[PDB]
Amino acid sequence: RTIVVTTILESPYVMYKKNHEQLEGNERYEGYCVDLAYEIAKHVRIKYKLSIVGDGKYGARDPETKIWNGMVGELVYGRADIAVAPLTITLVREEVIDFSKPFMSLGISIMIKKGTPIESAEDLAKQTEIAYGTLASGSTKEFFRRSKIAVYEKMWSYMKSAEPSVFTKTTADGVARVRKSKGKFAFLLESTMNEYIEQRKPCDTMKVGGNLDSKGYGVATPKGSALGNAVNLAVLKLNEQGLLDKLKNKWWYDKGEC
Amino acid sequence: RTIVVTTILESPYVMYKKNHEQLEGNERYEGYCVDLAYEIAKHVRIKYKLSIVGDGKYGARDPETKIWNGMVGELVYGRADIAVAPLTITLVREEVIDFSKPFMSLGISIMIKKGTPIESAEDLAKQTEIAYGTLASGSTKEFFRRSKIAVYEKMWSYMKSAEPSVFTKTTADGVARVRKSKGKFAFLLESTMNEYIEQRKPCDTMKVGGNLDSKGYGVATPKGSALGNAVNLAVLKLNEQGLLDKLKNKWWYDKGEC
Ligand SMILES: C=C(C)[C@H]1CN[C@H](C(=O)O)[C@H]1CC(=O)O
Ligand SMILES: C=C(C)[C@H]1CN[C@H](C(=O)O)[C@H]1CC(=O)O
Ligand SMILES: [Zn+2]
Ligand SMILES: [Zn+2]
Ligand SMILES: [Zn+2]
Ligand SMILES: [Zn+2]
Repeated sequence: RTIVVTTILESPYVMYKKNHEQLEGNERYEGYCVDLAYEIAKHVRIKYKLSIVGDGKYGARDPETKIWNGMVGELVYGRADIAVAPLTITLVREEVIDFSKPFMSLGISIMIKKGTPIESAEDLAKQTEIAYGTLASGSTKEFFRRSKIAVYEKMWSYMKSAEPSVFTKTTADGVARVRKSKGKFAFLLESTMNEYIEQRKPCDTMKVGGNLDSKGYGVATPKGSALGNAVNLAVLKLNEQGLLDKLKNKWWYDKGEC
Repeated sequence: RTIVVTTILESPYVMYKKNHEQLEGNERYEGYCVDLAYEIAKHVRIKYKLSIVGDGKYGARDPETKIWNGMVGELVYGRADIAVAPLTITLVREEVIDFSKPFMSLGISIMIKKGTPIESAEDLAKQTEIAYGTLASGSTKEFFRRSKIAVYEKMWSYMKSAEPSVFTKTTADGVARVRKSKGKFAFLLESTMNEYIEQRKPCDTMKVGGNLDSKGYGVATPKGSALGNAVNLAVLKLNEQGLLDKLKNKWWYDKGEC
């Protein structure tokens, strides 16, 4: 049986090769998560087909409908066998799918254009001339919506009502907005994407300060999957043999431009 | 039923309260893991008894007998329901028991007596007047035993044959040895204990340089145990509510003496 592995387009995790229309199946993708999926499949000893999540979403549960969407929905409801992506391990998700141990560690962080006079979340919260916001959905925005920490409530209260809306739909847009705002827009995103962008050629962005929390990305399987054990053990093996670190360096630093 | 929670005496995770003989049950211990276990029990609504592992070991498979010892042994042989302790998540353990997502993050690190002329693993490897070693058994030792990185092969090559033995039976042993060797002994231990010792007293040791790798502690349960799922959820919950951060500050830094 060919395992259906669901993923999502996000640099440098999963990307279309330049000639992808002249290629087929797995070959048309490249990235960190493409290499991981391959490694995982090797050690789990399985055939797999990569497939892009139909609705292009990570996974959230509808307030009223209460149905899960995205990659999480595809795992829960029988569309896919495993998800390999920058899917943040969170309580709400783990309640309905299983996550392997983290294959990558991360935290919420601040991206600014070099020269911007802010150096921490407090600096942002005590001012207004510099706008800031998160992705329009995902674990980062949820982190802010739920926080009861003084500076983060305040940042949430501000973000909610700010318009022009501070929320953007993609990482590409948050970044493009940082670069084009002449130091008037920050951008809160996962430290991993921050570090990636840092090495991208205009070299005019930078992470500032420390992370706001400590998370990880995990490989996901439907709860009770006969694959869950093998997948988790493969991730650990790949970690201990240092291959996860080599893939991070390859996609983040060897290919960096700054 | 009452749940047996196996654990081990290791500061500041599990320690005896000064007047422990005048107290009974779980009340006679304090520390980070005692707090963690309390929290996990409240949310995974269960009664529990803290049980200090009989052999005072963490968990390794005897080469000839092939029997698992220590906390891992408790779980494998069905004598404990869950293990809460500075138990490193590793592939060899995960083959036989289950781990939660990491409740703490760590790396292998160096501990010197202040004023010792070394600052990296390399500095250690390229010299001989300063002796160094690891705990007599555990994940750390294994990291060196299996490393294929030249500098670590070399350090391991040396630690194998050095005499007197450079391996210590306990953390306290390694620390007493560092303090009493006047600069001639350096201790390769987990960054977490290193950081605790440095804030402890007298105030004569420090962590130096970066970590040689990156791992975490997990709460463990018997492989395929119904309890596993809810325990892992409790850990994610405590991570998100920020209680793991609080607890770490409580036992490492709020009490700092240096
Ligand atoms: C790219 C997106 C929308 C994802 C990636 N990880 C997070 C998640 O798994 O929710 C989201 C980013 C964020 O929330 O900052
Ligand atoms: C304290 C001891 C012997 C433990 C703690 N975690 C590691 C483990 O779980 O094996 C060991 C330390 C180490 O290996 O440096
Ligand atoms: Zn491989
Ligand atoms: Zn608007
Ligand atoms: Zn609680
Ligand atoms: Zn000897």
